[PDB]
Amino acid sequence: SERRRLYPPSAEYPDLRKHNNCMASHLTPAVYARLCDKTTPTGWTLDQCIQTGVDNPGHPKTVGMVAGDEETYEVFADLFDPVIQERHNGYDPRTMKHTTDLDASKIRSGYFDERYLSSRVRTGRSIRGLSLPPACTRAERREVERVVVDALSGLKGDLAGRYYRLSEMTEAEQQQLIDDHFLFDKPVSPLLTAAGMARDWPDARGIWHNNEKSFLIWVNEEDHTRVISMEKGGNMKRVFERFCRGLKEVERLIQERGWEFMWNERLGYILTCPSNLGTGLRAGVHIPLLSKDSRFPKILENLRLQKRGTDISNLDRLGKSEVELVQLVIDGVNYLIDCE
Amino acid sequence: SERRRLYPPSAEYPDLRKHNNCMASHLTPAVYARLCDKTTPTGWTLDQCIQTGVDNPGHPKTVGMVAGDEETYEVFADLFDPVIQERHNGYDPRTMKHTTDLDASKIRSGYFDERYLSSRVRTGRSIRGLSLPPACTRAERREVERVVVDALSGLKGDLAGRYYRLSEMTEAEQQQLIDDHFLFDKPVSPLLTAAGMARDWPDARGIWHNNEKSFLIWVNEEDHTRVISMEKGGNMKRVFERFCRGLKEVERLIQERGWEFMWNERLGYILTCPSNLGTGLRAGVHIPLLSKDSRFPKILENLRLQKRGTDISNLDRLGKSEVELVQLVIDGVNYLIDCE
Amino acid sequence: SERRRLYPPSAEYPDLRKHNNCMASHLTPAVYARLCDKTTPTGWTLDQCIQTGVDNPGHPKTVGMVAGDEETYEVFADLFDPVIQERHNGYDPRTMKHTTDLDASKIRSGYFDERYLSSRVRTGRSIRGLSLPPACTRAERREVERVVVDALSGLKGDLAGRYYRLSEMTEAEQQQLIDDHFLFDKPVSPLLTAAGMARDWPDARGIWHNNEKSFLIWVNEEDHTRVISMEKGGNMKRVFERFCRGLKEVERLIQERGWEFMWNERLGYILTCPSNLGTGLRAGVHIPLLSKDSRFPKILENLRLQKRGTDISNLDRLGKSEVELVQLVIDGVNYLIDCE
Amino acid sequence: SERRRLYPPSAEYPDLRKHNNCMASHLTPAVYARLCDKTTPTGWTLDQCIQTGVDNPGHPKTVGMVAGDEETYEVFADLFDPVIQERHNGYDPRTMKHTTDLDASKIRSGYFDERYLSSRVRTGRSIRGLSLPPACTRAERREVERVVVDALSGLKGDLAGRYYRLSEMTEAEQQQLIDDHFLFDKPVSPLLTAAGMARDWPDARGIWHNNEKSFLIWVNEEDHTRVISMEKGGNMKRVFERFCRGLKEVERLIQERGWEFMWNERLGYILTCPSNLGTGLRAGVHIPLLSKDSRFPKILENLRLQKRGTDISNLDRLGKSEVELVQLVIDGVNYLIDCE
Amino acid sequence: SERRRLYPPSAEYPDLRKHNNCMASHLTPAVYARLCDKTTPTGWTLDQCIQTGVDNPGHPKTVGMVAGDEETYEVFADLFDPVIQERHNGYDPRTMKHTTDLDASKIRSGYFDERYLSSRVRTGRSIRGLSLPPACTRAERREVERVVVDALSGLKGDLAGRYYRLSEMTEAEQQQLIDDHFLFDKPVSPLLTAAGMARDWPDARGIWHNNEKSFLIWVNEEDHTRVISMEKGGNMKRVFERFCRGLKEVERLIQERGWEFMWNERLGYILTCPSNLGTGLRAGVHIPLLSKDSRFPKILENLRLQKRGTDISNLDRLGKSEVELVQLVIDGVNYLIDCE
Amino acid sequence: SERRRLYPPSAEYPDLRKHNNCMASHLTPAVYARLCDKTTPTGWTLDQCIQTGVDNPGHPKTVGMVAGDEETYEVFADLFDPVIQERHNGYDPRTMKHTTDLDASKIRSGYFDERYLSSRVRTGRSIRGLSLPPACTRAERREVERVVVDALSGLKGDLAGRYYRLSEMTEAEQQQLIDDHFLFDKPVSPLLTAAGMARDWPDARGIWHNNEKSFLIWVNEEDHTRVISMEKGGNMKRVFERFCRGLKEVERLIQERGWEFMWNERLGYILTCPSNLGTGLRAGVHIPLLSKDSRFPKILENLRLQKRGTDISNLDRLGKSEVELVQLVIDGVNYLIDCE
Repeated sequence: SERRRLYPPSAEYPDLRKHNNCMASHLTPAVYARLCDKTTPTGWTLDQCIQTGVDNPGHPKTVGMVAGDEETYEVFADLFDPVIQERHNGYDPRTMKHTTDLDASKIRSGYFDERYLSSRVRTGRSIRGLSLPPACTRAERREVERVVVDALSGLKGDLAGRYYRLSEMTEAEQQQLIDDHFLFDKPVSPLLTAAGMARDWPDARGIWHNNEKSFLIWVNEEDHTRVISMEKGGNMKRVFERFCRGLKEVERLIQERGWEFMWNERLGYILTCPSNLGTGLRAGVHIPLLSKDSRFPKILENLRLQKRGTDISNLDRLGKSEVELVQLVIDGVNYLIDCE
Repeated sequence: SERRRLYPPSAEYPDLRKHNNCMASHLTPAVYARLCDKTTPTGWTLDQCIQTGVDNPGHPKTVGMVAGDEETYEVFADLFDPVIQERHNGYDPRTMKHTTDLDASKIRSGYFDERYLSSRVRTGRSIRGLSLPPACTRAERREVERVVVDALSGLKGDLAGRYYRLSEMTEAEQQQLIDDHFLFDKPVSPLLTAAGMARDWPDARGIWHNNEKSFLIWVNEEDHTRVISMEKGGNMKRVFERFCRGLKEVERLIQERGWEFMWNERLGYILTCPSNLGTGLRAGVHIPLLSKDSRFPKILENLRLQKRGTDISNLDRLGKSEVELVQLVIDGVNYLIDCE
Repeated sequence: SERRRLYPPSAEYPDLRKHNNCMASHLTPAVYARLCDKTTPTGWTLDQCIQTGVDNPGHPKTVGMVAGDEETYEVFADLFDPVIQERHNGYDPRTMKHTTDLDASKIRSGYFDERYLSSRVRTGRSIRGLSLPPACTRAERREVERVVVDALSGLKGDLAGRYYRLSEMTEAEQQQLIDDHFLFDKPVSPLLTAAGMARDWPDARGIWHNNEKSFLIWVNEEDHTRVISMEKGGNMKRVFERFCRGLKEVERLIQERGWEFMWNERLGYILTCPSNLGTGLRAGVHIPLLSKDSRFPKILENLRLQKRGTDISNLDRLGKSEVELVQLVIDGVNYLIDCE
Repeated sequence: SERRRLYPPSAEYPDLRKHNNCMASHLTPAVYARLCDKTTPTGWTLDQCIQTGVDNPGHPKTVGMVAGDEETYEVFADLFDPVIQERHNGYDPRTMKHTTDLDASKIRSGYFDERYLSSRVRTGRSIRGLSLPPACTRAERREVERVVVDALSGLKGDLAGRYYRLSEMTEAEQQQLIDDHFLFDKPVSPLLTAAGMARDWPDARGIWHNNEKSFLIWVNEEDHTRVISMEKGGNMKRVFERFCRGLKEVERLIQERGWEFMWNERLGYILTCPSNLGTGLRAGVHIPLLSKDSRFPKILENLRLQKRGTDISNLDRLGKSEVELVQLVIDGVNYLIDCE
Repeated sequence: SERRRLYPPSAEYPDLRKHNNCMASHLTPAVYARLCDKTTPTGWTLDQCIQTGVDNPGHPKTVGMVAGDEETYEVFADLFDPVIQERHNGYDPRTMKHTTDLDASKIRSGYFDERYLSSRVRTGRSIRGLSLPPACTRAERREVERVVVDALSGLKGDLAGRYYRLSEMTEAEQQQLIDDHFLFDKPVSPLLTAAGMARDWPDARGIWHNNEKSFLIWVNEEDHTRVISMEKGGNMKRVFERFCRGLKEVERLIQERGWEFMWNERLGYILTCPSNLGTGLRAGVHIPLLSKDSRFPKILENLRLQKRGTDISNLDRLGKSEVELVQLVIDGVNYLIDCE
Repeated sequence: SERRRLYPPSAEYPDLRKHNNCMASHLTPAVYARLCDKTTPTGWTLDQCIQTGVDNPGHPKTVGMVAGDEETYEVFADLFDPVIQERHNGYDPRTMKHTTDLDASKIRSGYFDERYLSSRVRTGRSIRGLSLPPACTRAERREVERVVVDALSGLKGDLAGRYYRLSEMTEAEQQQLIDDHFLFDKPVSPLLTAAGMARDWPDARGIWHNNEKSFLIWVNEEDHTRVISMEKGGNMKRVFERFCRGLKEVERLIQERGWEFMWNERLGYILTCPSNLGTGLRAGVHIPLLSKDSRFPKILENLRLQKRGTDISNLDRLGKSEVELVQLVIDGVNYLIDCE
């Protein structure tokens, strides 16, 4: 009968009395009740979005939310928008627009001292029309892999390379490349296992790298693609130039076959983790007189510069362009080399 | 979304831990879970059937079920069939068939001593295609009243009479006729108010009686119709003859306009209360040396005779015909007049 | 447009070229293509059933299947039936029926030497109408917890006890009871984490135990309930008697409120893991001259007896009744005490 | 809302207390209530079937029923079958099958005296896939006309002729041909105007006749087609031979383009009036010593011979073949010529 | 199940890496993905529109697109509009409107030297409500033929003529009239065959011409109709006058029976090929001192004049009216006769 | 409105008055009207099946039908079954079953004289779950190509080879391989072009051949696959052995990834052309004193042996096994070598 009553939405409300994250502080009963009936065309729902945060309370701050497809950020905008704004310290997606500028011809200077190890640029791209890793089926994941492999087969010159499937390579070489940061390990992190991003591992997961081992692409690990440009030394200019030309070539080759990267003006490039929205760029370096000092966290914070276990990196991804991302990093490290 | 979960049927199961009736002993969790999704074409559901029993626990035994239409007894047969069988001491509706025989020409003898007050025969009929009083709307109730009034307008001879609407007549004459048993009162019994049989009172409720005040019909009180033949004395033969000829005339006149009484072979005439199924007949008389004796309940029970506050009546309605009903009553009272 | 083509079912077929389990040997392309479109009324699908096996290849043998509700075993019978038959060494669900006999009055003898530690009997039950832990929502899990708690509140006498919620008890006492086998830990096993049985932990998960710490019930850990009867020594007679009376009382109390355990004649009591179907019983003891000998595995296998890290238990759950289960264990251990 | 109540079917029951038809005596409240909801795929309903009989009560006996398409006789079989059986004096459509035999090579003798005017054989056919005249739209009627005209354009030899549209020809020639029985008039009979068979007159109504004025076909007047073979004299042999060869040629030419006549084994050729079912044949002549005598109706009735205003025709159409129809007429008239 | 994933629209994107046409340069992945799901009410889709271009790459430039009905140009406007604008050198359908002026009374002068062979004016029309030749069924094509034939039967005077069906006439006369340009041939170009415009040939394809072979109509070859006015000499005045009066008469006669030509203000007369939109007019003549000269292509291009194998015709059909078309041709040829 | 009338099925009936094929003689108006509403799940209809025969009348006998998917032969069985029976001289699919026996270990003898050129064995296979070439989309065709290429990549030993895409190879080598029968040309045959089997050429069409040029596979030309085993000489045994082992290896490798060949017991291997059903095998040789004689066409007819332009082949495909096919050919040619 149609007279049977459904469970009220408040009966499904998560118990967040001991959680501390943006999801916990921005998921109110009104928002949960409003967004619980809604779903994306591919079937992604609010509970699947928030299951990561609910399962992992964390510590007093990760996002704990993922998107199943491109439409999610539009369907569940009332939930992601405050998180996107608070995580990126000011960027309101509804008000301001994001400008994408991958043209590296406008960079000024930038070269780290060789005494100071490896320079790395990383982004991530998703293929429009295919579900994101949290929601993708086996067929969609295989389609992503096929599209990426066929596109990368057309790379020529210094960008020529080979695709290495995880299922067909040994674990010893896998661990060796992981140590050399030329492979991604089986992600046992509960933050993504609860997200459903480790299903069917290692089917349709592989790596594509050029012969010089300087242009790295990770397929279906955390996003559809993870473009990495790496080099040893402090020649940030060459790394960024190769990164930009490789991204342009890859995009041209994917649109040759009719595929596009997910991208909108408001949010930029669409990725699974809302903290990776915008450009998804992470220009990093490996590099100790300014390690014991207690003012070093203060100056890195004031420089908009990120630091973690050895890995100097950035903070923002939305609002400011990729060239400005490296521009902040090179000048931020420039003020650090002088202090020695 | 379609992934929202409904309340499980066991969550709606009534609390019958302090109830004592056929509903309490025959409504098991399996039956309730099986029958809760089902509904009649007019929208009648199991909860509406059992609300009367749930609201009124009773005392250690009424039925506590009502039917909203004709299809109910077919849709919810798994619930009513054990109740119909236990209430009528053996009649299994699924196995045996009910035979209707209103032909009064096959009666033998029957006449009560004039010293021993008033003889009464009562049945009830429902018009096919219209919802029963528990589920009928205002339009359906008015349609029932119109059909009955137009049919009864064609009665001629000793059966000629007039229709008296309750809403257009005074309460004093109403109470007078109630005392003379020539009217039904505003039913304040909770066993039917909880059934929804007092809605919109007294709209579309009226009474039709002949000039001699011997043929009485009650409209929309407890069933669609309640045909009553009454006389003063012990001339049961004349009362039953008038009853049968009046029922035949009424049926012929209703089928002249295209309406039929609800009736099936398995259950007989369909009425709201399952205890009234079959023929719905109650041949009653008003009648004390056999009042103080404690064996009088025993002999009335052994005679298949029911006695209540001043009234001699019957027990069974299904399985045995209307002629047999009066046959049992006249012979049952015959063994009672001799004892004096 | 409806002229767009879906992905063929063979495009979603899992890559099982390295797996070694019942899933790998019984999931053929024909079966996968036939069962791909089907789904249970609650939305459970074949991919959700087989995700556990696909994600965890195992070693050369677990089942790798889970059920989302009661209808799964009927909807996906073509997949589970060969697995149920091969796992339980011969029991064909389609042909043979399962008989449930929890009456402990028919047990003959049974008493282990006190020199030989603890006796334990365990089963598991699921509440009909509510989804299984792999597919249950937060509301359904809370409903299960509420039903179990309200039922167990009515236990009286020796069976009287208290409910202890995991979310409201400290981790120190949790670990202490885990060591004493009076609690279940956060299940970090990848076999069930990939099944979705650790979602929203520890919401709606708790433990109910009597004052004497002999009747244990685990709520929403692996099944809806996990009834445990435990005692120190070798008096399996008392343990099984308490187990049977407690199960009878719990079933009566849940049926008072309108809830039933999932149960059908063909499969018995319905549980999430197909290896636990039938009775779900595991009568075990904790107990070394027969440890270094290499014939000890042979005699335990020939005795239909399962031995693991300290624990002596059984193998089968389907086809043979609970009384026969303990009878096998007591006689099996009896032949082991003599060898010393 | 879906809780609004429909009018009960008995509220739509026609008032037949003054009618005397086969419909009046065979339309009971049970049948009307059962058949009220049903409808043919083209939308024909029971009320449209019985409107002809209801509007024209008649005199104490026409059928008063029509069919809107081929499916009607199957959808409303419970209504038409008793009428078909009673009208055709015993032929039960449900049990008996109709055999069609248009082969005229098996006729024996047959020739009327030239002193005794005109010989006529008439049938009617309906094109499968197109609605009958009571229910046909303008497009369907035009399609019928186009199919018939294109088929008849292929007739060669003595069967060659021309199609004469009613709308494009004068009323004077129309009346002249009507008097000569070479045209059908504007049908003003209320027994078909109430049936909806005069809509859009004279659009798509025409007549096709051969040059010799011996093979006549009427299009869209009462049925889709009305094949008439006519000649002056008593040479019924030649008339029937021409009739049969013309029908065979017309059928072959319509199936050349992919059209078929409506025909089933149980009922034969499907026509609008149930009294015309089976063969639809009417072999008639125009022909006074046996006019004043009162025994003449008796001997025509005993001969299965029908006499009306000047005309000598048959009675039955179902159960007995076309050859037997003319055989009955020629022998019936033969016994009449001798009496002179 | 509805959880199965469809093929992403980019998986169906055509391989245009070798094609060179308006389809190749105007079909982007975004447009294809946006228009993939849309369809016309008759079922026409984008793939059916672009199949002609995809199957025939061409040479470095035809359109390669066809419309299945009138709604196509509205449903797939995002695809056809850039093509309509680029093909017709500037006419933007979205902004500018098309004015239809067939009135030939406004022509000034116009007469070619008899020494310089035949004058021809051609258009094409489609009947509203019937699918275009690429998408029309057999029934729709036959309906088009019937409507055109019935309309043309009413032409009187000089315009009186006869309809000649291709299927019922010999191939020798067909080839003779093709050589005399008084008939069309079976579509053998791969452009028409791949578009689906040769199905069921030659069913429902025919030709209508007046007795003088001066007013030609081609039915169901490339469009629903193709009106041709032809004469020998250079008296384009008479040819255009006859063309105008014939088109007016044909439109009036089709509108008498209730049919209309497809026509909207934005695009004009609707035809299958987008290059024929607007007026669909082609005023051509058959006509060598200006043949060997290399400046002749330059002057014909500068004169908006189109020259092909012997034939002198126009370029544009949208934006400028029919009278302007013939005015351009007569003045264009006038500047060519003087050069001799 | 829903009262609008559809075109009757007979209005869409093809004009077959000048056709001579199994389609013309077996498509009756009743069959066409019955099968016109039906459609396969992928949208294939009867008109698409019969368009090939309708467009190409042929000469007095090809089949003229194709199937769009596997379900077609079941959905339109009433049309294909008589044609399958008449084409294969007696095999009634509804009555008898087809047995598949590719085991070549049971062949006895078989070796043609080296003086007598090249021996060839050919079959064709379709991948279950993907539409046939007449109805396949671009995505389905690309999926077929991907599955076949990935399967054939696993071939090892003498069966190792390379895949050659048509779009990426030159026309000169294409024509050279066509002459050597190591490639299929652009099929310009109107029989298949009208079937829709040349759409998007040459997208997803390629050839796979081993290094020795003895094992040939044609992808997406006429069927999904066309397995060919070829060698020079009369060593039919080696050719058939290689053919059988290659087919077994290919089937095993496709079911490794989860794909199956279309195959049912009644019809055997499912292919587009009904004349290729069953085994689809054609054991051919290239081979003249028995060419001038007029008895030469007769003996091969008595040998169930087909002869065409230089080629010796077979007739039957259904009813008799692949081993029996070559057995008939080798013995049939054996009786031909002796005559010399």
